[PDB]
Amino acid sequence: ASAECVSNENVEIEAPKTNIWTSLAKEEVQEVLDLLHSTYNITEVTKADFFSNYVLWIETLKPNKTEALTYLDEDGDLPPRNARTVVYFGEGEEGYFEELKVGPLPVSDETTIEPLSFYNTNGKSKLPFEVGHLDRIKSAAKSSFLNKNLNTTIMRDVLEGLIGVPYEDMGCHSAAPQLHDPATGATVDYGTCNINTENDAENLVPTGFFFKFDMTGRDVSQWKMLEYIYNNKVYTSAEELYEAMQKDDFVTLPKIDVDNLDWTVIQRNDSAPIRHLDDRKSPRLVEPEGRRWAYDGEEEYFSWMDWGFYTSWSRDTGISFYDITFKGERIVYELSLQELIAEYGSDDPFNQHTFYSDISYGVGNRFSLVPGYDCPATAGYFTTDTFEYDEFYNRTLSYCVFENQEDYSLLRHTGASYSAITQNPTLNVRFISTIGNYDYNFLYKFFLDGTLEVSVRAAGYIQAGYWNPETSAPYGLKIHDVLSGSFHDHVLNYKVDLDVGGTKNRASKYVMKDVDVEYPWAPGTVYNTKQIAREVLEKEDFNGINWPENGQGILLIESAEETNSFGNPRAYNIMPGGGGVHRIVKNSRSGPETQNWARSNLFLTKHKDEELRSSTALNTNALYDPPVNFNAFLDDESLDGEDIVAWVNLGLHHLPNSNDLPNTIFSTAHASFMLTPFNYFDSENSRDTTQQVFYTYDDETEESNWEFYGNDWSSCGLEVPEPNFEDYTYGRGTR
Amino acid sequence: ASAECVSNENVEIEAPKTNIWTSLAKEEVQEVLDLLHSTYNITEVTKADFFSNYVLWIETLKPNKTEALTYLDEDGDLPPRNARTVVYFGEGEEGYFEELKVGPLPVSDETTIEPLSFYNTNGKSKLPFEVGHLDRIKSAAKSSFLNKNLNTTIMRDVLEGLIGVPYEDMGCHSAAPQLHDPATGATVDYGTCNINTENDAENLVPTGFFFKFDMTGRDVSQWKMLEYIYNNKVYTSAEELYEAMQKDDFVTLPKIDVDNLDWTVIQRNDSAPIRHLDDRKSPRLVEPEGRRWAYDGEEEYFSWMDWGFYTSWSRDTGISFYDITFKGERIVYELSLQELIAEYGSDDPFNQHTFYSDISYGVGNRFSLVPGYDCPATAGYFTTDTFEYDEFYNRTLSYCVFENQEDYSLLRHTGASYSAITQNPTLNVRFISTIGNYDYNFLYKFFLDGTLEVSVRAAGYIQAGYWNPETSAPYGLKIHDVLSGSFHDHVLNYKVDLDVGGTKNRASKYVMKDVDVEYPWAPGTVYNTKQIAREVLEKEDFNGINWPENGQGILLIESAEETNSFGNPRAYNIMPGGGGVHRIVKNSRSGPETQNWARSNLFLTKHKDEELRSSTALNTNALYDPPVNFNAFLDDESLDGEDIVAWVNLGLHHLPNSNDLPNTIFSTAHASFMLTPFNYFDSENSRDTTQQVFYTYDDETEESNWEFYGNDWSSCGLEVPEPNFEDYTYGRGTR
Ligand SMILES: *[C@@H]1O[C@H](CO)[C@@H](O[C@@H]2O[C@H](CO)[C@@H](O)[C@H](O)[C@H]2NC(C)=O)[C@H](O)[C@H]1NC(C)=O
Ligand SMILES: *[C@@H]1O[C@H](CO)[C@@H](O[C@@H]2O[C@H](CO)[C@@H](O)[C@H](O)[C@H]2NC(C)=O)[C@H](O)[C@H]1NC(C)=O
Ligand SMILES: *[C@@H]1O[C@H](CO)[C@@H](O)[C@H](O)[C@H]1NC(C)=O
Ligand SMILES: *[C@@H]1O[C@H](CO)[C@@H](O)[C@H](O)[C@H]1NC(C)=O
Ligand SMILES: *[C@@H]1O[C@H](CO)[C@@H](O)[C@H](O)[C@H]1NC(C)=O
Ligand SMILES: *[C@@H]1O[C@H](CO)[C@@H](O)[C@H](O)[C@H]1NC(C)=O
Ligand SMILES: *[C@@H]1O[C@H](CO)[C@@H](O)[C@H](O)[C@H]1NC(C)=O
Ligand SMILES: *[C@@H]1O[C@H](CO)[C@@H](O)[C@H](O)[C@H]1NC(C)=O
Ligand SMILES: *[C@@H]1O[C@H](CO)[C@@H](O)[C@H](O)[C@H]1NC(C)=O
Ligand SMILES: *[C@@H]1O[C@H](CO)[C@@H](O)[C@H](O)[C@H]1NC(C)=O
Ligand SMILES: [Ca+2]
Ligand SMILES: [Ca+2]
Ligand SMILES: [Ca+2]
Ligand SMILES: [Ca+2]
Ligand SMILES: [Cu+2]
Ligand SMILES: [Cu+2]
Repeated sequence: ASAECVSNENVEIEAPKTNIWTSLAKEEVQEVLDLLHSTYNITEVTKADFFSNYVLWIETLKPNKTEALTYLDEDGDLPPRNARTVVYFGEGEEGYFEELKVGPLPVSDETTIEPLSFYNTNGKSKLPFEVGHLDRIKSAAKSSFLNKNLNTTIMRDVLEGLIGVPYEDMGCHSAAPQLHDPATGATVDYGTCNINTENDAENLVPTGFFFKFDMTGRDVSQWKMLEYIYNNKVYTSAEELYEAMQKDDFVTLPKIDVDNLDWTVIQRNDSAPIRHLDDRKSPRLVEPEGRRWAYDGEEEYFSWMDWGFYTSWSRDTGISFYDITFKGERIVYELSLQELIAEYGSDDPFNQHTFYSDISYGVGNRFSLVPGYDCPATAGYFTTDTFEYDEFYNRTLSYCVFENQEDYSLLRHTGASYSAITQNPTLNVRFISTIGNYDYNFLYKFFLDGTLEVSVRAAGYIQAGYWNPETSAPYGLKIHDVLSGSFHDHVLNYKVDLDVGGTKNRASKYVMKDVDVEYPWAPGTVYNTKQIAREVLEKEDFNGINWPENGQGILLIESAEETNSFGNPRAYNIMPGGGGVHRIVKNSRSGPETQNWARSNLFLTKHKDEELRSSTALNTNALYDPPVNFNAFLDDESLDGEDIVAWVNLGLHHLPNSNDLPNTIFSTAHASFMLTPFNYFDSENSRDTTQQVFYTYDDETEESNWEFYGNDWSSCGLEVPEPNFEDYTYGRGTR
Repeated sequence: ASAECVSNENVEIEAPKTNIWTSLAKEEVQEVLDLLHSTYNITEVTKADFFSNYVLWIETLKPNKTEALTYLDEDGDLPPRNARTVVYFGEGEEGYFEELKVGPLPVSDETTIEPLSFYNTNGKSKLPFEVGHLDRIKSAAKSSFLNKNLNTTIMRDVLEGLIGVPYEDMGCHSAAPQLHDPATGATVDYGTCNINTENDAENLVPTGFFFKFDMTGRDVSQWKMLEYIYNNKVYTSAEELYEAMQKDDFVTLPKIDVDNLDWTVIQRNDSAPIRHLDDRKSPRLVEPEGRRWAYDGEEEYFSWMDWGFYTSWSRDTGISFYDITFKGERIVYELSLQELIAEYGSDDPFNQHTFYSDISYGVGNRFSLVPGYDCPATAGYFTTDTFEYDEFYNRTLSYCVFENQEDYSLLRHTGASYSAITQNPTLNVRFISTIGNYDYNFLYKFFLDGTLEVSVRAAGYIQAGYWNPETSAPYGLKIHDVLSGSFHDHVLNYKVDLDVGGTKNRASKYVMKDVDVEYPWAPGTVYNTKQIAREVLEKEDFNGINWPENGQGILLIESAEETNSFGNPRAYNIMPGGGGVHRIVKNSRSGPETQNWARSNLFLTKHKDEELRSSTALNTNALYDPPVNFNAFLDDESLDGEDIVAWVNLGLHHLPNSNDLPNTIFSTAHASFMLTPFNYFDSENSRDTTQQVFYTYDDETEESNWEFYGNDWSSCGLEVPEPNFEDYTYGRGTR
């Protein structure tokens, strides 16, 4: 019956400047790859080995900050357009990966190729083979080596006898990182076997069969199996284990029931009854009058309710944000996820040697978002791209942008014959990175007042461990017949380059404490009360900062000189949400210097172009001398009136239980922090939105009045649209 | 063009049992009131004074637990229907309020009236006048007394001279609680004046003029002003202050600019430009196939996706939940907010003496919800009632129930040529209590797997303080010309009577720690790793529990006897969210024994019917001997295999800044906790929902398949309905 709601089309805009942080165009990558091929003897990755040279990566080397700001704020020149490339060189006496700068682009006679190392605290462009990237070539070699050893007549018999299925029915693989010893030069690695499945559930059927091997050097004929480990006993050869197994006293631990694996299946059971009313569609968010954010498609610049920002995408980390402005002023120069680790504790030599660096695998080289489900149907989707091993990957549905209506209002008050309520619509930018078993859901949520919330939720299949009743209990709960929910930490680092009221800032904390005082108006009477005291964080602190006990503090990044009208420094408060935790372990043999940012909740440093990133894709196996040692940034420099960067961590101490099988859920695996204005303005700045109501009641007449500021709530008809399911296809990008 | 979405009607059901916790029917109240009138000499409140007898309150006295459970679970008899009443008796030599039980009901010859005290730990049914409730009669007496003193010729002159406006233009009022001294019997109180406004913004214009009076006893002619306090100086009489003001050296502090108060106005400034695209309506939640939760209107019993529960309403606290079940098993007998405090720290004698008990004022006797804004347009609304001072109040739109679509999925995984994603619809029960200046938004959010989240958000006008540059800085920021953002704690207590796998439970924690160990598979090699250790909380601990540093623990309520299939006790995890904070102050002269639950994050006690509630509406002024001293519950009783209650706190340390003017916002003033299954089942239990997708792709054919389990996402038309605005009228209930 009702008239149709008033439709409006999506709005596109022109960015104020070009996106100087954007990924390389296909043509730029091609020119660089061509130049690499004409400069060096380059072999195609599919034909390469440890003695070839081949190209791994080619991506944008982002501009330095000062040149970026000059361009953005002072009509300066476009910064130089350069590529970072990573090439493996095996032609020489020793193999190594080298980072090289190729630029400027487009390729011309001005273009040079030079060693690139300025952002590496270790000062090196070359990463030695022994601590090299676990790339396609090294992975294939390790796989071939494991097969060579595990598929002999003897080992086939040992594996089947212990595990209960033949070798064809399991998959053997290695722990990460590898373990290189700089003192002796040896490189060893542990591994395990899991039952093969058709539903990606291998991590739920680990067999408890382990091994250790020596993979030192580029000649694989010299690699050797060192140990087989089973039921906490060590065997130095296949033969020794085989013989042990023939003895009457040999103990074989309970085997996995591979005929009953329904408990690992995620999707719906066709025999399961529907809950009452679940035969009705769940609620849907709709936009009655169309989309309320705008964008420039060519420059990936976004605008929504006085916020602006550009996005950028990398293979290592996924999305990044640059030049985030609110009401025309920059609040954050760069906001960028840097690293995510997963560090296991266990009784067994596979999980106890697991300390993943997810950027080493790649966070930005995964799968598309599923419309309607991973993001609401009203989302818009964006394509990004990467380059790896000879192929340029186009990734559609890479990230999404949507306006939510939060289910609580932004503010309200009822009094004095009126009610004033302001709605809480938010802009949301999401991407989801499924890295093997885990699914990481990243969200950036912007609010009308100038507040931004950064969050992550995790789900997917856990990396469980075999349950041995004699030894597994201190490290996990028994969650299935022979399965432990191995204990681990997830920790993520974010580079938060706040520039509050300019680049020159101070960091301070309001410390809250109870104190005994006497007041002039009650002489002699002691009162126990509470006070605040502002403390300036004067210099970089090696210990970092941990959130105060009982929440007794507020952490601010202040403008050094700008104040509001009441004399307060303009500031933003870094407010922790859930997941304000850091690593429990302090001294890991699997990460001695490779992830040193993960030991406190947050760190504050002086901004430097050479301190670009807190980890690298090349860090994980370089245990003692990684390209970036985060601790090198902490060298007691003044932060008092300086360009400051906050490196903020979110984390989870995950101890999986029944509520993680078959999968972990996103609702209770959540971490977040907010950046909220604190004396940044003279008042709270959502007041100008039209998405609010002002209700008044007239005491004489007994007449109500409703002011909706141009929003007509009358019933109207709308089409609830089918999501773009057709745009989703399985896979990690189009090559 | 698209066909219309398939509509369905709201579903109503019959509760399995009657709501034995429900508020008294009007007829029940009438019968009790009539019986009180025939038993005692009762005066009508509008004609009463300190020497009259009059009725304050009449409400349901809820059943004891064992009798309730016999009725619910074993087809036992309905528990006795009883009223708790509170009557002021002034006819004697000393005045007191007395609690009286009237029952059973309906009124018959079986009905008696008896002193009621079993839930008061002090063992008394009588509250002495000096520590009495701040009721209509006492408020009136205090108001008259203040006018009699502040409106003399001399004080009119003093007030106008110091404040800059005449007496008619300000309002003077008293700090809460009052200050009764048991040793001498004296009762005193502080107070201040605020500028009158037309928009209920008095709290933003405190004058810095203070006073102190003695209000001991029932003869107001003996009450007397003790002090006037201004600029931190004390005057013992109006004359003394008047004389000082005439001297040349008298310092008058800066006055409020009463002609420029636009900064206190909440609603939109009509001259503000609209932000880009804010002339489009913000997004709306819609239900394409109708509502998916059901209820019994007569019994206030609710059903959604295998959850069931009953609600109850009280003047003191608002909503409570009883008999919360999931998949046919009770997990929580009673979930009830118990108290909310707001405790201020200040340099001044008004704010420093402010320690509000919100249940003393009433959390459940406030205003209706505003449709569409306070709750989404798809919400259903419920009417509740209370009785106070001769009047039965019917409160429509008292609470709302709605299904949200959260903007992130419940779980997902992509791998092995499939993607499986489960949506996250939640049931939400909300009420909002606006108590003078503050607006408290309470939300109860139920998830598909059996998790429940309890949260609060706060907004409204802060109780600010006059800014004296000489003394105010340790207690607040200067947020307007003569205004301080007075530091305060908000703390809320919730009674969480979990009964996990029966009433007989244990409480435990998994403690997480780093440890150095050696493993059998690598003799002599030390590893720094991490472990969990389960510790049973054997006995009640006076210190309560504070959440562990760096989050290194999981707190569980376990069934004492029931386990899942893998030997683990069935449990629920009490998971803190934001706002896991308790009072900073330890020893307040304004709450010595009245709020003893607020000093730690959580307490575990043995369930007792006599330990019904952790505070009472009668606690606030009874500083040393309140009806309930929570510490009485903590007497070292075993909890090892007992009915346990968790008293869980949520809080905020609020240091208002610019982002709180003109009002605090709900987005960043948030606290929550969750109750989540932990080995409660053998697996995660959302898997039977139909609100999920299973996408598969075949690598041979390149064909995709989408399984939506009966949910048709094809575009369809619906009407976006106008909220029931017509049901909203201003006011605190219909009398
Ligand atoms: C961005 O800044 C970095 C750090 O200042 C520059 O790094 C220098 O690079 C040159 C050659 O490229 C080296 O000789 C210097 O030793 C580097 N300095 C440091 C501190 O390591 C880098 O060149 C800058 N990038 C651009 C595009 O100008
Ligand atoms: C609910 O249980 C309480 C606690 O057992 C009962 O309180 C007893 O009440 C009687 C008289 O009412 C007193 O003699 C006892 O001393 C009380 N016991 C305690 C421990 O205080 C209360 O009566 C019960 N309520 C109902 C409706 O039966
Ligand atoms: C280029 O490298 C390949 C791979 O090792 C090698 O076979 C070949 O000898 C090299 N060719 C030249 C020009 O040296
Ligand atoms: C393993 O050995 C078996 C039997 O000897 C053989 O059939 C199979 O091809 C081998 N597998 C691999 C991957 O080499
Ligand atoms: C479906 O449910 C039935 C009944 O419990 C069970 O036997 C079977 O294992 C389930 N199948 C799957 C794939 O979960
Ligand atoms: C990548 O996808 C985008 C948008 O889906 C498209 O416009 C662009 O042409 C694609 N690039 C290539 C090289 O196919
Ligand atoms: C009834 O109470 C009123 C008010 O206190 C009082 O005036 C009157 O004396 C009372 N009647 C009796 C019999 O005490
Ligand atoms: C205060 O006194 C003034 C003048 O003496 C009078 O006009 C006014 O009504 C009084 N206010 C009250 C509340 O009695
Ligand atoms: C409305 O905006 C104008 C222009 O900035 C300002 O002068 C005035 O104070 C505002 N009024 C209110 C009620 O906020
Ligand atoms: C209270 O309000 C409800 C719903 O509006 C109504 O059904 C009921 O009759 C009212 N009760 C009284 C006593 O008016
Ligand atoms: Ca900065
Ligand atoms: Ca430094
Ligand atoms: Ca219990
Ligand atoms: Ca006890
Ligand atoms: Cu995990
Ligand atoms: Cu507050």
